[PDB]
Amino acid sequence: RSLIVTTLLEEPFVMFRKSDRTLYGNDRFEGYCIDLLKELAHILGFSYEIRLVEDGKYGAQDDKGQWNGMVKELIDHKADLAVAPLTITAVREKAIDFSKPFMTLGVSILYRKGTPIDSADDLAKQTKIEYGAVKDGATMTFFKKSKISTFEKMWAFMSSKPSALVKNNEEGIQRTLTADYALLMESTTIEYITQRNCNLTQIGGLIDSKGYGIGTPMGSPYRDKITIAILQLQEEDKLHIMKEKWWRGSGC
Amino acid sequence: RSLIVTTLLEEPFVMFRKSDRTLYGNDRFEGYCIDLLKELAHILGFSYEIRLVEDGKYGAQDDKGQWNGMVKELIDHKADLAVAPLTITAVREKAIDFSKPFMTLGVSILYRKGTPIDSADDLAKQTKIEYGAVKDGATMTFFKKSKISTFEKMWAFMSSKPSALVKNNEEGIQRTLTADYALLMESTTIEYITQRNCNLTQIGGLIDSKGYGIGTPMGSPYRDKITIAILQLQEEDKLHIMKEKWWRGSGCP
Ligand SMILES: C=C(C)[C@H]1CN[C@H](C(=O)O)[C@H]1CC(=O)O
Ligand SMILES: C=C(C)[C@H]1CN[C@H](C(=O)O)[C@H]1CC(=O)O
Ligand SMILES: [Cl-]
Ligand SMILES: [Cl-]
Ligand SMILES: [Cl-]
Ligand SMILES: [Cl-]
Ligand SMILES: [Zn+2]
Ligand SMILES: [Zn+2]
Ligand SMILES: [Zn+2]
Ligand SMILES: [Zn+2]
Ligand SMILES: [Zn+2]
Ligand SMILES: [Zn+2]
Ligand SMILES: [Zn+2]
Ligand SMILES: [Zn+2]
Ligand SMILES: [Zn+2]
Ligand SMILES: [Zn+2]
Repeated sequence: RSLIVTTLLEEPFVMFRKSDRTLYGNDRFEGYCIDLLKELAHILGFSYEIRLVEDGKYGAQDDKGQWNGMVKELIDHKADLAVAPLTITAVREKAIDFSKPFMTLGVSILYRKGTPIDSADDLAKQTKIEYGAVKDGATMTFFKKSKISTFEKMWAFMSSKPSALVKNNEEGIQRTLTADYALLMESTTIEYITQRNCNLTQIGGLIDSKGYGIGTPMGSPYRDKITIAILQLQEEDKLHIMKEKWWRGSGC
Repeated sequence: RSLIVTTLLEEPFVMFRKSDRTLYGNDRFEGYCIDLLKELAHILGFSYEIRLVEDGKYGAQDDKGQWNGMVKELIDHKADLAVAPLTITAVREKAIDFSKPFMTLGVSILYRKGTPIDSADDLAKQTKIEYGAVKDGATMTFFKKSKISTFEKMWAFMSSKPSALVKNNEEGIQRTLTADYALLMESTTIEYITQRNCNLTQIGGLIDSKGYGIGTPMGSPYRDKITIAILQLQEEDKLHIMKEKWWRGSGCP
């Protein structure tokens, strides 16, 4: 029957479609994840209703070990699928069932062009340029629990200045534009921003290796079917075209 | 009880360990996948027995849909785990339960250095340079089902001369060394070969994006446990160090 699909707004994955008419239901949304959900609903033959997550969060754990965001929706069996740039992490995989990744990525640095910073070590060995990440995101949680010396130096920097942690990508991008601040952001979002903001660039390569997956409740019968469908999309280059359609900007 | 682990020999993943004593059991084997297998047993707390797959094949389907190799071992519940460079494909994922990939890779070209070839289009636009892939492998299945014009053209060439398809990576490497032949090989194996034979090189980038996974029987309780352990190993850069250990060589200039 109809699956409840939890998600949230994040360019270019899930966005509100601009129109002169008032949009209702699933017609309100467009983006990479919306196209991916349409492909899956057709290959697997199911209908769905898209519902934005109320708190607008992806999924993090509090002091009592309770989750929030889309991860909490899947745990409480209030949603059947989560289509969003939801990073596959070991701690999240213990709570929900991730499909195999439909997109691979890694953490990198976003900062303005013309800067003596070339790697992550350059940001760690100085203080004039502030840096941070989205609070309670997969990138921040990666640095908080990391044991590599270079990243803990960064975590000490982020944990000392609470301002360094931004609320969302929008605040992080604007602070990179207005102040001497470099945002630790996932590589796929960097590609999107740089082709559209011709003053921002990527600094260094990818420091780690992660992927975006589609969340399901633990034990869901759709997880493996979606995984097989995602793999079929990969082998026929459908995800390559799907990304190129949503990542190309007005050039620089 | 001890989990049966099926595998096969493939450098540098699974190799015979050299020793002055005659080795028995799991002590006979070493390599990337053996190190990965030891870490998983340490994190998940299980014992295991390594058994080389008898037919020496990874896993392919015939016309009737019947499997062979390690994939057949997991289907028939004759092995509990499959630790090897087993490429995650949709057709294989329909038969067994893959863990999430511990290594990402793609299809590229292995060929001699002195050639004005730069991309897959250069191989398609000629016929004197023979090319192919391992028969019944994941790379061959990629070209057979491709709809991109360049990749369809190469598959027609491979289907024309059945000799072009080699039996294994060794025969394909040896043919690349002895003849005017370019082997379509997975990128991880190319990195290993190029650092040791300074006449072979990688041509162009990655044609697709796939990963090596650990196979389990359909419905196995260890699949998600192994996935979580692999994700934990990934977040600590342990798989990166593990690769650099077995992927080093001399380093051709
Ligand atoms: C945009 C946000 C807050 C999300 C997107 N993927 C990560 C996640 O799924 O947690 C977050 C970014 C990051 O942590 O670098
Ligand atoms: C070494 C061999 C024959 C294996 C390794 N992974 C692929 C597989 O799992 O099918 C094969 C290589 C290839 O297809 O080019
Ligand atoms: Cl929007
Ligand atoms: Cl999985
Ligand atoms: Cl502060
Ligand atoms: Cl050997
Ligand atoms: Zn339809
Ligand atoms: Zn339920
Ligand atoms: Zn393509
Ligand atoms: Zn393209
Ligand atoms: Zn260990
Ligand atoms: Zn330990
Ligand atoms: Zn059985
Ligand atoms: Zn069994
Ligand atoms: Zn690394
Ligand atoms: Zn390194």
